[PDB]
Amino acid sequence: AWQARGLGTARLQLVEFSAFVEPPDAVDSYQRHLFVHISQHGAPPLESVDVRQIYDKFPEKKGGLRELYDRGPPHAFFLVKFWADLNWGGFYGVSSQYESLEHMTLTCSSKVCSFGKQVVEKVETERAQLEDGRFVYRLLRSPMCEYLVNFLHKLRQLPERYMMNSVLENFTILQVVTNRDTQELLLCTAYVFEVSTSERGAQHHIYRLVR
Ligand SMILES: COc1ncc(NS(C)(=O)=O)cc1/C=C/C1CCC(F)(F)CC1
Repeated sequence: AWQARGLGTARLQLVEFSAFVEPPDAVDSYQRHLFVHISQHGAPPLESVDVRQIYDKFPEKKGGLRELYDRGPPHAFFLVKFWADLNWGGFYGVSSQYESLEHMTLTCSSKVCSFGKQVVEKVETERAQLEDGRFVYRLLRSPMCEYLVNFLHKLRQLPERYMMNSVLENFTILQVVTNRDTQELLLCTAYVFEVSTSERGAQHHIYRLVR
């Protein structure tokens, strides 16, 4: 009844997320490869995962999942399982878009963790743009962190897909979107990763985090 049908809340919905690479010859004939992609441009509730199970994948720390979930609100917390498409230097980019009925200034933080420990963090702020009665937040074509571009190139070298999955078992990303002015948390997404078989493109499965 009040359980989410997609990644978002009544205050802020994810519209699209993609991590991609455009090869150098895309100026001649445009193409882009999506490593991972969520599009939310009716349905039953999303499935749920108990947040305690994924606590180990994420560090106990200030700004960590356990502390954040305790501060709430619980309904803003999601877990995304990605099967990444690693079958493809070029431009490596990330694009995010959100919507709301409120006019807000968002702070979006992406925390990359390896073996639970935070390795890199990217923090951006985006002001709303009023369009057709609703407010849109566009963080498009952001350059991917060089740590992740380097990690992707090493990962694609591995000779077996199961070795890629072994490495990715210890690799997570935590995305926190907060109201810049109030500091209240609007959306928190935990990401876990596997490699898709070489024949299948990227897919995802979204869960509500409950406790
Ligand atoms: C949720 O993902 C992301 N969120 C945010 C960013 N932002 S950032 C730190 O500024 O780069 C990057 C990613 C990259 C995802 C990659 C990870 C490695 C992969 F699994 F092999 C393919 C997908």
